Amino acid sequence: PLSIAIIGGGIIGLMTALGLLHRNIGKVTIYERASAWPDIGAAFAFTGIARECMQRLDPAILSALSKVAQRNPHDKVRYWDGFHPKSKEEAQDPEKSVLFEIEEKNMAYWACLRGVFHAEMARLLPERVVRFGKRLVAYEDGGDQKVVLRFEDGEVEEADIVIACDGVHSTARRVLLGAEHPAANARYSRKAVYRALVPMPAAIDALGTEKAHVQIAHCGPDAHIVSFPVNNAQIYNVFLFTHDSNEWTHGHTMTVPSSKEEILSAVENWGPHIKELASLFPEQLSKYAIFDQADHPLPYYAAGRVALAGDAAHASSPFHGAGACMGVEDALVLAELLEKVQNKKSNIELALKTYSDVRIERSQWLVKSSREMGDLYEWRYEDIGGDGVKCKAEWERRSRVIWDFDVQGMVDQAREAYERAV
Ligand SMILES: Cc1cc2nc3c(=O)[nH]c(=O)nc-3n(C[C@H](O)[C@H](O)[C@H](O)COP(=O)(O)OP(=O)(O)OC[C@H]3O[C@@H](n4cnc5c(N)ncnc54)[C@H](O)[C@@H]3O)c2cc1C
Repeated sequence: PLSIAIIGGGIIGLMTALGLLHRNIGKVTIYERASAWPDIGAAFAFTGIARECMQRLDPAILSALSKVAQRNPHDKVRYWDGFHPKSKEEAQDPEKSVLFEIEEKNMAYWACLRGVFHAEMARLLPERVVRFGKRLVAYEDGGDQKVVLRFEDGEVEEADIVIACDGVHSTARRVLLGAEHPAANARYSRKAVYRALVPMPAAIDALGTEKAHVQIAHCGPDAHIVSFPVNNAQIYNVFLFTHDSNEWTHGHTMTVPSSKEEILSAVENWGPHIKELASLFPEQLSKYAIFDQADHPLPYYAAGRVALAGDAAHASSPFHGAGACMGVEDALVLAELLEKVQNKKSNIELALKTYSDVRIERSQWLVKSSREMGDLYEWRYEDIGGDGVKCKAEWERRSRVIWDFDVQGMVDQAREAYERAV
């Protein structure tokens, strides 16, 4: 019975494990470095396509999402100019200050918190699956015997198949390519995000009631803001994205403390309505650096009996929806290919190589485009600046690549490519 080891029990490793279990594939173990589930505060938007894939992995995943997720009641999102308005009245005037309007019905976002979603999937696993305190630090893959896994606690395990879902700073990715391969380390994208909860009446004062009661965006030079009423409208959530003209001075460390005054200087020259909104921010807050794999995409996702999936393979900026969206497609391809293997060593190798061959172009395209979408919202992308007609045309062309996609076609293409090679 195929021994399958999944490295890291994040969103994609859970989905990958649940997909293989749903199909009764081999024996599945998840090795998770942390002693218990890491507490990660993060907000996600899953596309309709991602949810199709969830449903094919294990319907209970989609049932779990649908009970914790919220959808925007309005399909249309207006992108407002936060920079040029000189008065609150100009800033609220849709005829003067709306750069463009996006119709999101095709993406069909569902928003949820990573923690609650992750927990709803965790309880779907049998207790025997997850092994905490198992930080993978190296492995040996070769010869006519299982992969040998080595953990930081001195223990050693073996597996026929390794799927590394160990995140943006994947250890398995560096073992696989070499710690000095250009693609071994994800890099700062130069976008950082600050988040804040602020009282609805203060938001109303700053933005006017019509803007504050719906999901909106504000664009401007080197920054953009996403903000929306929360739950029953007693509170207003603000997501402030900023470009960094400095390189990251911390390590792989992604959340660092910052003072409210980095925010204020970012929107120093913006309309009065954004300055006032930025003021409502706490004075200590956590800055989150967005790392991705745009500068040096991986040459491949698999070698021998080891495959990378999720952020370990294609960490992405969030401007086309969660980076996890592409990881869900990885998990589905992997489940469908390993089912073929079960129904040897060279079979395993071919499956993971097929996985890589079929997933790499679309997922690396997504890393590149979501990077560029962040620049567009911040008037840094090529010539376009703040031309709203050009930004809107870019949003529609890029999003169509994502949502206008044949999921069943992907499954059948991977299964057939495998069948021919075997
Ligand atoms: C503070 C923060 C904010 C974020 N905000 C957003 C956001 O707004 N939008 C968005 O789309 N994404 C965001 N993310 C990223 C998002 O959580 C991930 O993209 C998502 O969970 C999919 O990643 P993944 O499953 O492939 O990897 P991860 O969720 O990162 O999971 C990897 C797992 O592997 C484990 N692991 C790591 N190294 C080892 C090792 N050597 N051995 C064993 N286990 C190991 C980790 O403990 C972890 O549980 C945020 C992340 C953080 C930390």
